[PDB]
Amino acid sequence: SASALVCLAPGSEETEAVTTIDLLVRGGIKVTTASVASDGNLAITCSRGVKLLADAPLVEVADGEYDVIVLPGGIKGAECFRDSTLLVETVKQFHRSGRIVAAICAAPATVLVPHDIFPIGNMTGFPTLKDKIPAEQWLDKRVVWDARVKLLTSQGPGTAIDFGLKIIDLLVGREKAHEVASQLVMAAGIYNYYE
Amino acid sequence: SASALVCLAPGSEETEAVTTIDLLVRGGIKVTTASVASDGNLAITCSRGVKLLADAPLVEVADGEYDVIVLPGGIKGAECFRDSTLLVETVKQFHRSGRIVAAICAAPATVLVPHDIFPIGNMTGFPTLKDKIPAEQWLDKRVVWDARVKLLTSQGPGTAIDFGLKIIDLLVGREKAHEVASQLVMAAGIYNYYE
Repeated sequence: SASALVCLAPGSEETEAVTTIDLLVRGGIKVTTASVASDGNLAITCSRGVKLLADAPLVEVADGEYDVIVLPGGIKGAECFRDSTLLVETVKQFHRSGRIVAAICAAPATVLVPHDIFPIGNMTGFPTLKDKIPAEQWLDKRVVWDARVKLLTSQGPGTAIDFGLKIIDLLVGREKAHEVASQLVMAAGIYNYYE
Repeated sequence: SASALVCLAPGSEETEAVTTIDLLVRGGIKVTTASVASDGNLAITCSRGVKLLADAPLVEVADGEYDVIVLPGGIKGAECFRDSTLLVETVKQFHRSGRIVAAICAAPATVLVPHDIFPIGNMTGFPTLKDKIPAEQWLDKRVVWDARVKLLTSQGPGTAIDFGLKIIDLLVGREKAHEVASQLVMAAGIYNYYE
């Protein structure tokens, strides 16, 4: 019954987007993928050339009942998100209606900071873009959850599993996050939610 | 100047396939994705519902000049590979011609073992299918590289980074594998090709 809206744009980082979708589905979360900044076109070419077909254009699903909106990274994809008025207003509406905003890699510095969507929360993002995140908000951690503003952020392609597991934890509970983690053959170092 | 053929089928594990493609492209390797769908369809629905567009049907690219053939997992996609005469003949020709076969998760047990393509050689795969790999060949390692038979295997969605990095090491070398590893924000328990 939990559901997630995953946004995709030309140039989105395909490992970040796809790993997240896969884990959410494994956790029993219903995923809808939406194309952004493509004028309705569902075929999206990602940052390293992987071509994905989205379920719908964002304009058709932005008003749906979702529990979380996910913004993948990739520099060019995040620039498309930043420059889409519909995307920015949808993110603002998710936050004001008490839902979770989840963003990884380039998306925090490129989308959230320029639009002053989260003037107070803690956030992380891709390390070489650290200087784009106000110093008092930056944390250098694989995943950052700020419950005050319901903002989940993470750093890069190699933290996509950490990112997806924390969404599962927040929406359907720690037991399910551990169940999914136990299917993956995760690296040592990544939290598996057993404790 | 290295190149890779990545095979896709209905039910392929999308995190394994996409993470591998992404890392190979970051490493400067040319990637062609080939559909093994029996009717030649290029719009592949993966195991958790992600829709990927392959570049070409396998019959149009199987005789290409590729250094490695990559078989992603996912139990239903691997069954498709197993039951495709062209796929199996192509894997055999890659091996007989001195090239690398790389397989992850369900693909070793489902594709390579029933067809007796590697009667000698160490291999791993998804741990719940360990009993389908002859005991004298099984190792429980994240990645297994047997240079005697040029067989690269790996275990699951969570070892896809380890898998793609080793393909880079073999095709382009340790220096490029470290360069790519350094971009990812990888977890501690994945080898990073630095000493």
